[PDB]
Amino acid sequence: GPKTLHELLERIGLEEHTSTLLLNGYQTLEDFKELRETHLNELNIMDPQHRAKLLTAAELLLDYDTGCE
Amino acid sequence: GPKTLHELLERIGLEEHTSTLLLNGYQTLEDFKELRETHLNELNIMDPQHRAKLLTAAELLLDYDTGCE
Repeated sequence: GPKTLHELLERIGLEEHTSTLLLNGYQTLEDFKELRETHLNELNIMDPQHRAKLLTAAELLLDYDTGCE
Repeated sequence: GPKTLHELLERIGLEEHTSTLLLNGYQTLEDFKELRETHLNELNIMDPQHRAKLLTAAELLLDYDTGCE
């Protein structure tokens, strides 16, 4: 159960890009839930499947931010 | 905010495979959180980025199942 941005990247297997997110202002799950593919374009994360993971993570974090059932 | 499997697939943009999950026994988020790439191999979801999304969704659903903060 990730509580921080870093942990979330570790969760999905993109901890290789934790710094990428972090440096681009994505320091929290609240930031990462705003992360989009168009943003990965900016972050220069052209890694296709890695993108797909990052986006999906952001998708779910936007709704599943542990805000109870 | 998806409460069901179908909605989750819609969330990540893999509603094309909702039936795939559903038919393979993934009818709930509780099922999908067990969804792995090796499973997509079985579901014949060789769609690389789609896989990546599906897996990430399963990753996050496993921890972020709206079980509060």
